[PDB]
Amino acid sequence: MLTDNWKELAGKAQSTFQKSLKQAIELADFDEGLAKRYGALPSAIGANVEDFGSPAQFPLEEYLKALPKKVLDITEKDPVELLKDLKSRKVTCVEVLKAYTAASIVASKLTNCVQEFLPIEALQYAQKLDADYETKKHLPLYGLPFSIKEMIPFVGRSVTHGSLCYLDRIVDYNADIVNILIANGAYPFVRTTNPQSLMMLECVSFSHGRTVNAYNGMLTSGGSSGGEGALNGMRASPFGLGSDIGGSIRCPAAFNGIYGLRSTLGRIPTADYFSCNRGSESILSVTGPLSRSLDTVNLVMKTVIEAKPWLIDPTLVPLDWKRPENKKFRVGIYVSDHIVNPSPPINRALSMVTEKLKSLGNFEVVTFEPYKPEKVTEILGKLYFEDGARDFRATLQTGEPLLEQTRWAIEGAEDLDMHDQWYWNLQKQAYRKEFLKHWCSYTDNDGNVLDAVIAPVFPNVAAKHETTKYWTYTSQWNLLDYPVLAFPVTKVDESLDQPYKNYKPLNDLDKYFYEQYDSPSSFKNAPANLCLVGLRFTDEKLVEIANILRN
Amino acid sequence: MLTDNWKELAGKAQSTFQKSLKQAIELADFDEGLAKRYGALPSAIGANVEDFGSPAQFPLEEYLKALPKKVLDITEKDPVELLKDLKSRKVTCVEVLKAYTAASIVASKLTNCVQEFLPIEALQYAQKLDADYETKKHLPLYGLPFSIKEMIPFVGRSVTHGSLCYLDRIVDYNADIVNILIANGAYPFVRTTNPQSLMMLECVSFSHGRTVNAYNGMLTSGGSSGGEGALNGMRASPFGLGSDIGGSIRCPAAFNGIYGLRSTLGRIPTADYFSCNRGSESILSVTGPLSRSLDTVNLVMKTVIEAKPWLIDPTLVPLDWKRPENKKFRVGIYVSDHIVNPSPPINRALSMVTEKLKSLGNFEVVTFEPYKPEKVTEILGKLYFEDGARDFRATLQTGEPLLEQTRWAIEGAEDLDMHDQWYWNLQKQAYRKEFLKHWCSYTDNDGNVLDAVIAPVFPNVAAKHETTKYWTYTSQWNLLDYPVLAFPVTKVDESLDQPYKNYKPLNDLDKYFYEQYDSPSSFKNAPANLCLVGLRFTDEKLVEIANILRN
Amino acid sequence: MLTDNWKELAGKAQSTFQKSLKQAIELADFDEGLAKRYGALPSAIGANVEDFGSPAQFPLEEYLKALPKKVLDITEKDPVELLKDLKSRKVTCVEVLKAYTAASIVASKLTNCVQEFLPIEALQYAQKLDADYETKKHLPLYGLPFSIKEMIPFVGRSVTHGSLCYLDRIVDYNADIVNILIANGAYPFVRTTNPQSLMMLECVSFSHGRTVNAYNGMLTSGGSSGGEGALNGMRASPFGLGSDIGGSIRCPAAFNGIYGLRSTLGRIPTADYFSCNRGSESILSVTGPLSRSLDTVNLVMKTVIEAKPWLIDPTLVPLDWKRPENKKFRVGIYVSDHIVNPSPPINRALSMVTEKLKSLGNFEVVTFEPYKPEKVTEILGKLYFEDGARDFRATLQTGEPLLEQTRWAIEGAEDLDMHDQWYWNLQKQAYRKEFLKHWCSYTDNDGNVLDAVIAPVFPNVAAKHETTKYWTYTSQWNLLDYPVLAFPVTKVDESLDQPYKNYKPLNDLDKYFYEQYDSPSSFKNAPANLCLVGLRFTDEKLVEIANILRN
Repeated sequence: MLTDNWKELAGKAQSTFQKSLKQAIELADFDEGLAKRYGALPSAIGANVEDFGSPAQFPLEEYLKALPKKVLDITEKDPVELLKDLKSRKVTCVEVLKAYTAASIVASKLTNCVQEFLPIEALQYAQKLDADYETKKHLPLYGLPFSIKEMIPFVGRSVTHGSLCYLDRIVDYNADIVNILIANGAYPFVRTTNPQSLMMLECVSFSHGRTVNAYNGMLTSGGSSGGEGALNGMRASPFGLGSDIGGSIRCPAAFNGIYGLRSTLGRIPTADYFSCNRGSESILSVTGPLSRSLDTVNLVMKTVIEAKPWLIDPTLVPLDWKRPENKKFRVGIYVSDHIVNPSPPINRALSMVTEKLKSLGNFEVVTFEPYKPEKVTEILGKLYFEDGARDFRATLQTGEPLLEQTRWAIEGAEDLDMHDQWYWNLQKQAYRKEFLKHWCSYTDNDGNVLDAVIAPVFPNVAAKHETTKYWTYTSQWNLLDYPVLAFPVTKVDESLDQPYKNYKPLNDLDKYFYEQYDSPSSFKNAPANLCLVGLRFTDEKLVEIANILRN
Repeated sequence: MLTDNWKELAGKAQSTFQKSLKQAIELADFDEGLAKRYGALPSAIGANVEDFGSPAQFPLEEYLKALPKKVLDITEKDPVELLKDLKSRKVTCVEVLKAYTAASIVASKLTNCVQEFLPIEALQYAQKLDADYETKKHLPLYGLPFSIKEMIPFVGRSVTHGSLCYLDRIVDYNADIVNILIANGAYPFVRTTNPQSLMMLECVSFSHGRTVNAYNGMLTSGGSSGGEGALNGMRASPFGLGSDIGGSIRCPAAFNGIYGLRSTLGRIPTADYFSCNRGSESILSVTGPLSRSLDTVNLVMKTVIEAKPWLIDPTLVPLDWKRPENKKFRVGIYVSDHIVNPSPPINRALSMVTEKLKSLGNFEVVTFEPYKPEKVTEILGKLYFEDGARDFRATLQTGEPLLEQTRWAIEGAEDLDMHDQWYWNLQKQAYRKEFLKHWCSYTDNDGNVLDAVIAPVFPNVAAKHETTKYWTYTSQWNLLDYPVLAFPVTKVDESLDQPYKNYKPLNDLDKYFYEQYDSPSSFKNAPANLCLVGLRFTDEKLVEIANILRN
Repeated sequence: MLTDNWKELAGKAQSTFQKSLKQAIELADFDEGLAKRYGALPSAIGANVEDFGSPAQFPLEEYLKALPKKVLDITEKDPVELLKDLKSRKVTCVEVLKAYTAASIVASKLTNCVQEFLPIEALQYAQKLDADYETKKHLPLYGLPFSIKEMIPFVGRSVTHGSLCYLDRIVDYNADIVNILIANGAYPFVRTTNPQSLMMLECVSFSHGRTVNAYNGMLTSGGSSGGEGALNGMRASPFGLGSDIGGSIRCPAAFNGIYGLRSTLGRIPTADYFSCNRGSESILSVTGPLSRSLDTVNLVMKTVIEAKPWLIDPTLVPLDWKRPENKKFRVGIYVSDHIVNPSPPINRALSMVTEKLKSLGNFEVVTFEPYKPEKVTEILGKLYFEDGARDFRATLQTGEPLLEQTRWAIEGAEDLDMHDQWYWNLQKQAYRKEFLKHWCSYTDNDGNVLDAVIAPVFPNVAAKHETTKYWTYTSQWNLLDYPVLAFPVTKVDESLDQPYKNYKPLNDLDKYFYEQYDSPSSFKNAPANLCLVGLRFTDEKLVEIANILRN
């Protein structure tokens, strides 16, 4: 939309961020002790969007030291438990806002996960929620703030998905899901960072700089909901909303050791979000919550769906959010797609989770083999950027440089003729039908279908910057639209996770990822997450199994 | 067309200049201090066109001392940055005009680089531009003045390319490129000097006298766009338009340490310029910008091409100005053609950029060998003046003396019969075809072409007067019509640039140039430039590699 | 050059043709039924090059009657569809070669369109193309033979452009375009006839005799690519390559009711062709395909340009072959230049095409007026033979008689002095600039330029022999270098196409063409074609509009 030079535009983005940082600090009202410790933290924010600063080695450790007990006693509490305190009035909505704003400011400096604070509207929401305590205490999310990806429309803000050229695209409306959540007592208080084009499993843009992992400042936060994964990994938000078209919810959640649900397409409204390729329907993104807390993921889903969003967004199905009553479960373990093998830490998590399910009497556990995973890259290679990336490249008329990760996503993109899209839509629907038959081949003689599959989210824990060159472990489930929940398992252990010796790589790309894992020390304290995969609209089964895996 | 005695005609030429110098001083509105110090500067303008004055030893040092900060704060600023100030109304178009007009006056005296000022029309252009500021600040070159070679038509002016006999050849139109630049917010404010016949790599004519270098007043400015090289080396213009048929843009830029682009024929409109041999098409001139600012060179090219000039000049190709997305570069180093070796200052500059490119991982650097460079002189010896120089020699009917350098250019000129021209056109096209295959012989096994070659512009730094006895280092690429960008590297260093020891010359012409380089002290502080050569229509690759060489 | 008697040389040419005809018949391997019917066909080949035989009244009918279904099932199939059969292996490359070879033999006897068959090398090309099926099946033109005008160099052959004196001018290389097409799976199998001097819109030479129209054997095939027009009008070749400096591609294509593209100079390589006036550059010829199938013309253009021929021929521009994205079109109708009015069949074709474009919603249709069409003859009269035809006239030292049509082209030719050439080059470039201004004057209030103009190719359908005394309807676009696509519209209708009564001629030449059109019965079954004219490098717009006109 704009064609001004990008250097001035990056300035305006920093100014928007900096003015809101100032107001957030005013709202949080640091005492002398905290202002000092905050002042002395290593910053992942630079002086300009090309300077990535010098992040802390363990940002979460620095966060926990810097913040006072009066803040952590609120932000470390499970949000569902915190909702009880807001209901009983042991804490006010404004007190909760002040605590989480303070938390998000510290996370911002350590991780660079916030694009814009919302302290003016956040105080207005919380004050009137306190005033209306008697009439709104009954609401399911009363008083809870939350974070929203920058791509999500909020009144009076630019919606850019990281592209400087869209800084004048101001909306006078919130996204449907935001209004629904506000109708249930919640309110957004921060907008989190997202990268250029949205098509990278990291979080670098010329609107914000570089976002880093909450557990190890040398590794990426993931992407595209990198700010959300980072902010919620620091427990600096009760929950956040991201988007997921190639792993952009589950990859951040897995990299930062939290929960993230890629919900089934058609359950919760996402279409009013902004991205590149608006109007492209061949492969659709979905939304879903990210949070440290499984119970909060479930409650956000239960809250939005029980508000009947199909009466606002007609793409949605009136399928209730219902806990499954299953007493026995059949579960598959996806150890590898046999194209890129997982690194030792991911491999150990698969074994840990296997043994835990086997130790419970009511789980049958089988190996789950891949089905033509190479076809995922082939089909998505044509449908992700079906206009030959013309729409994205038009954003670079400002002179905004092309990031290395963005290049991988648009390299080889064809401008499809109608018949070319038809050919690949048929390939897409054929693969979906073939894969379903594959899944059903695991049904037993009594007719019990596989309830879920446990798989990696990525061939490794949080990647080194500019190394997320393999998507299939998440994008497999975007091509199929299966609901997928990332969940925590373990952390890198330097004794247990030494590199495999006498490894023979499967191909050049497997060689690259093997060499990427030089030693566990390069990924010290990085969470090793997995994910639960289900058939379309079995989202709740994934929540119920994840519940058992953490107890 | 005019046959009056040349001494009278030289008079009117001086008077046209002198009246415009006044009018320029009146618009510039100097302060007694400058207006005084200006009076006391050493002049390169004599009492008549055969008196070459006593130029300053370092005109740029004198230029920087003489002008006020109120002027230098504008003229020293990079024009793209100044366009920001011009856009934001931090500076008015008339304000910029007054500053650069003042700069050009000081440069006019110090280097003898101005042929005729345009102060009336420049104020006329600039005043309506500070008015509709709100309507045209969107234009890509809003408010920026520029210089034009005298050969470039401007309304109400004589177009002479330095020949006194054409002083009554008045045009009622601008050049196409001038109108396009005006349509994009720019305007010409000064006409720069050009020499007799246009076929010398210096700048001496009987319309202006002798033009000298901005960095060392004892050496030539270069030519034929010598005024443009001098004015822009003295930093007295944002950019200018020159012409290049034998090096006539790159030699001024290289001699004066700035940027100069010989653009590929058919990209930018030039045919309506005036020269000798009008209608000669066997070897065609092109135009292109000279500036100390690479970004300003790039912006002018982009500006003119995006105006779709092929809709006015049908000689042009509709090829967009597109920055390359290349991630790796293969670059050749042209150390010598082994006919005339470069002097130490040029030889060290080649080492500087060779080692700089080798230190970057994404550049592969190979040595580039010549291909029959002797054939350049042979073919161009027949096609430069294909009428036996009859058209030029007729300009001297006024009694205008034949200059020594012009003598070299017209020696041996044949009046070709049609069959002789056909023979040499075939020699020209075969050489072009043979040379292309030579270039493609450097492609690597994976099929990556050579992106550019780095070569000298001249066997030496800025030449002594009447010593430009070798053209091939520029004219080679006029025969081939390859785009070439002259760019800065270093300046003469008296410790490092001593003469070669116990040297063995390659031939009599090589002996001449070795003896011309008696000591670095004769060329004190002279810029040592190099150039980037590309295949036809790859101009933009040249800009990008030059950007990397400067960081 | 040779100086032997021309009668002896004509013998040597006839022998070369006859020896290849014998080899062609052996390759095609006629059964006795076809050999009989072939033997009894009326021949347009005489006993010697001055005996023009007794052509069939309707050669195409005789061709379709004579050949078996086993051949026509291949040669009548659209070549792009035939490429599918070659790719899927429903037919072999050798099978396709045999069919088209047989077709060309029948075409050769009926129309006299073949100068030399290439059955030895063609079988070698087709056999190894079958052997390499697995590695070369992907090539865009895999297995397709094609025809080349004799002027196009092929390994081991003389290249004469019809002049007997050049029978010893043997080349050991193919033309660049031939090698590019071979690299893309195609191969030449036959060389087509070309007339004396190449500056004739008919096809008579002392190397082959006379070439006649595919639809009416009393009329000319056209020229200079007459063999190509006849051969591809008979559908005895998938496509062919000709040359066009005065209409020499479009006139054969229009006279024989097929497609023919005069492509913009600098897109596809032609300079290595042989003609008269080698080294003359004032007006340059171009090449381009002739074919029954618009899809085949488009695919040939697309194939050669996507091979990046500017890396072998440096006169070419790196401009992609791109489908135009315009959905709306502005098109002018050029009904007459008001010097020679078209005959009734051409005027009916203009009305038909006008009515069809007006009936489609996305076309705006305007009248297109001429701009100084008399200036076309004046300039081309000086620049076509700028040596006073000395180079051509020297070819007749063998005593080869001067043909009547050749006489017209060389009458009045001046041996230009260099200043005369310069004067007319300026006349040429000024006319080009003026005409662009004329074209742009038709841009509408909204700024939408004219996309194309629809015009005649000739003042009549296929002319009677020795009557092509007006060139402007095609040569206008050679002076301007505009791309022009000839396309079919209708055939002569004896009821609709009676001569105009009370016609008042515009001049003596218009009177000649009026009396030339005595009755439609004199032109039975003659195709009435038109052409689409575009600005330089808008070739693809012409293909797209012709696509709409045939749907």
